[PDB]
Amino acid sequence: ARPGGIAKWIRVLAVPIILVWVAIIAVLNTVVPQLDVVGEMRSVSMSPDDAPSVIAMKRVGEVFEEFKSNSSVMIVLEGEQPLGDEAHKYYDEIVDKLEADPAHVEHVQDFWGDPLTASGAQSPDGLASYVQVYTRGNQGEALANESVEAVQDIVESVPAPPGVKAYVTGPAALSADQHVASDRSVRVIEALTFAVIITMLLLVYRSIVTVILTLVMVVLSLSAARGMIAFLGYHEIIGLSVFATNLLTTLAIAAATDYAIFLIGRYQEARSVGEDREQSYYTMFHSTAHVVLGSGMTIAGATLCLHFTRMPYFQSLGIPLAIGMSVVVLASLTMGAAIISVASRFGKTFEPKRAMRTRGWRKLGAAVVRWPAPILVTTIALSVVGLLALPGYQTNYNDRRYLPQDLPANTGYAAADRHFSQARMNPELLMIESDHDLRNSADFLVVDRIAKRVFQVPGISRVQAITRPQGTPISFYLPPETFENPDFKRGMKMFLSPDGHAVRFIISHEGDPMSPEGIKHIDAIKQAAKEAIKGTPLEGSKIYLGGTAATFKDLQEGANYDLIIAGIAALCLIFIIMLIITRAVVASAVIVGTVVISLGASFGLSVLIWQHIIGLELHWMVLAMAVIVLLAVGADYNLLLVSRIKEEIHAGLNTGIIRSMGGTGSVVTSAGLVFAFTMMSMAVSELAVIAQVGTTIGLGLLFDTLVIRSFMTPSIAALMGKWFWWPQRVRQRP
Repeated sequence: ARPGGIAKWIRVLAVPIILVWVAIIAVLNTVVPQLDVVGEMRSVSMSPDDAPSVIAMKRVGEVFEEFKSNSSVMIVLEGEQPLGDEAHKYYDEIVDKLEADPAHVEHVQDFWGDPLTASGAQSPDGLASYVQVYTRGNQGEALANESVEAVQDIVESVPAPPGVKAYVTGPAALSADQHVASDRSVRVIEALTFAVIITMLLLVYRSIVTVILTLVMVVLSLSAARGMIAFLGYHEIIGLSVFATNLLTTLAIAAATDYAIFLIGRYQEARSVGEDREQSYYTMFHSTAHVVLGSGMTIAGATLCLHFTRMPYFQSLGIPLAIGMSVVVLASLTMGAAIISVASRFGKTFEPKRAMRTRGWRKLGAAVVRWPAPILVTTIALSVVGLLALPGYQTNYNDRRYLPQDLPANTGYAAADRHFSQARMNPELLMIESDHDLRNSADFLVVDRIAKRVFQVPGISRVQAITRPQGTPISFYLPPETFENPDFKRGMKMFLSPDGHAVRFIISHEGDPMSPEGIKHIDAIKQAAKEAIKGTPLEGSKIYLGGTAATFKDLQEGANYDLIIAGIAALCLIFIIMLIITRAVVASAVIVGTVVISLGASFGLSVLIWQHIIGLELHWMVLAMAVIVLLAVGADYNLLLVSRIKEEIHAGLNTGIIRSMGGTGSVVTSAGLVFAFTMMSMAVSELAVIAQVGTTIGLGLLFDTLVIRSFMTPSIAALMGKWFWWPQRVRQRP
């Protein structure tokens, strides 16, 4: 703990460091609009540009020369009276104003305006109708969001008939309203988070000056991280998703508070022993700076490991989170060290106010070292009972239930569900692109065969084709005289390619295409079409199938494998960081394995609460987003405890554990409580996925703070003895 190294440089350059950090924070906050504005502008596609569903939909748009993007929303009309006179008119002005805005609307698939296909766009009771309009964008980008906003504005501009109401729904509408749901509760999230942290810092320190300075450090670090992320995103360097902003804000605040708590706790412990301010600061730095740096590097690397998946949301989550956490770590180490150094020499600023809680934690350490075998067994049992949630763990792929029901997309879905069957606003599009003109009598037998065979597939409730213009059935033969009928000419134009080389089918699911059963439906439809076109003068045609079910098939087929690989990479990277810091293989393995064990209890608590008490099943992204943060932060707490043990080995393996636990008990307890409660502060989010992720991470941090670091790791250390620090040389005796 001799004065020297980076600590002395920071202490002597404290004021310049603070001024430089403040200046760059101001620059990054005054040269770019804001993080929320950038995230709205730089929203990422919900699906990769090379996904089979995206390619199929763009190919359908290109062949038919209608659209070129991958965004579409459904406009549904709901009237108290049956849709009749003046309702068709209202629909007509709506579609006319839609086709007069090429900047947002690419094509309007007008089925209800055509008497041939009018019955196919109406509900059986006749009280509702819908039209699919194709907008510009890729269903998740910003451009798609302004497209949906423009469509809603156009719909609301037209005066409605006395009893007819129009809604704008669809998966693109749901994605667009995700952003507006976030940017109405993100402020509530940050306000509640700051209130919680202020209260808990007041409880921990009982000092107003210390709390104010901790808030200053946290606010400056958060502003630096958010400014860096906004600067990167605004320059189209990184992509930002809706979840990225919320997780970045909460994680930055919580991690900054944790680093401040670590530094201040070490400084105040050094002061309580009876060391002057300079030696106290030097001891704090030499004991906690590497721990904080490694703790932040673990979070940064763990979040970075998400970039290696194929899901665009997870890449948009990965790099920005890593950059934000790294900026938080620098603005914690350098800024907090400088601020502590400056403020210590201004009276009783950071001086401890109440007491230190060694005696209780020393008694707990004595209990742990006395019975290391009976303990760690209770902890393994408490961590594995969460696996009882596997027989019954249900995941939900539909984002409809994870958004407030008052959003325009949810309202439109609710209105459609009153009159139409389930998932009629999410149709599948099947295109079979041939190599010859299909507008002859022979090929319509094949087309009708395809329509009939796809309809006969279980889980398919409606197939709309040229031979079934209304989606319902009317040995087949069309006389050539039908080809000159103008009604049939319009039908072929609306269902066949302009050159006649492609045929289009609209397919509606019996159930929800969100589920993996809807994923099996895609393969069933493709196989049925391939067998239908078998042994006919149409073989070799390229089958394109696109829609919601195909999109989520492309998302989910490799998602589980990608997430497993990402988690394994995160574990490996955290283990490498622990190995670099502690220089002990066994200690690093224990640190990274205890959190893996506690993942069971975290998962059990989350699947219990959300799936049973609340009733809302866990979103299929929640575990993926939560496991990374859990592994990072639990390993960080274990790192702090293990490093403190390492500093105390010279007194003995058992006395070292006892003294280290006594030293770090209250500090790590406060840090873990702050992190967990900041994480669960997302419970007020209007994005139920965000709330689920936050509550899961908070419950996991509460569990491991109360169990793992307290009893499991110390008991493992006591059991291992000299082998805990392997292959490090161990004194092994006082």
